[PDB]
Amino acid sequence: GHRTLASTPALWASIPCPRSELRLDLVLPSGQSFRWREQSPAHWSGVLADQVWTLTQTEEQLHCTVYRGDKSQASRPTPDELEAVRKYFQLDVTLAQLYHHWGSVDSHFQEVAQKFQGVRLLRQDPIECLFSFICSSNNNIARITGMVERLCQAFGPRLIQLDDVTYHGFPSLQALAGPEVEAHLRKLGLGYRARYVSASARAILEEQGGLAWLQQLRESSYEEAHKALCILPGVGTKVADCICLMALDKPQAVPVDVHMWHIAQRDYSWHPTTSQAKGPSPQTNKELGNFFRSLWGPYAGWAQAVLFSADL
Repeated sequence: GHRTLASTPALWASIPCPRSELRLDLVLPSGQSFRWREQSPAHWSGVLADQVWTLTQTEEQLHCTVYRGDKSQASRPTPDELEAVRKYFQLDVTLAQLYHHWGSVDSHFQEVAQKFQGVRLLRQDPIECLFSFICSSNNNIARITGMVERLCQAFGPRLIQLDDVTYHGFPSLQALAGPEVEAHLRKLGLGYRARYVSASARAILEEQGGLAWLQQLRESSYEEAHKALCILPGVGTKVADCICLMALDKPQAVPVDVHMWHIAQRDYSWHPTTSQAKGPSPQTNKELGNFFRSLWGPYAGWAQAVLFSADL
């Protein structure tokens, strides 16, 4: 079954990481990745790179364990595996520097940060992020979490079973580009966005030269990446910004939806001054995003994530 640090200590290895730099409970269930669950108190299990991990923390350390299945002997994560975890959590960025900057320009942020410490922005795989945000509206974390689980159960490789939980890899393009994908996703309860999952997979595979197209957007400017993503069925401005932020290494991206508007009004008394519109629209949404980029700086999307963790 699922491991705990206490039950099987020799299968865990550690990364130095103060709780000031990372709070798993404030990050993993906060609406960035949908692949994690707290199966044991303070222990988060999920898929990171088509492998199952469990993570837990002590005061100065992130402890990690990886499940290898029947082909390999059980052993602690290797140094390269642990680096993969560090990259996922972007641990080379000093969060304290960012928090100090954001609090210096934003008193509301500084207030919220006192309770919501160690909220980091994950660095997600581009396929996984794209298709997670295509497959469901992101109106409720519980809904999207369920839809993503169904998608991976449907078209993702079976990795391992732990207790009553069967973990799947994220689906491949080829899997998602099949005939019958839409219909089978609608049969599982995904509804009209099932069509976008299929069509976007086929678009990337057939028309854009495959996975490399999407991977190249990590190196491309925010402007090029956003525009490129918007060509895909099911991706408009907000999803494209989500992907840019969360998987294409554009920390400046600030996705704008009704949730962000609510925070802007509730916590900032913000009103648009460019647009004629009083409410969400393409022009006013752009304005809002540029507002927070201008306020918070080049890591504005990371600052947004702190406020989203606090709002849950």
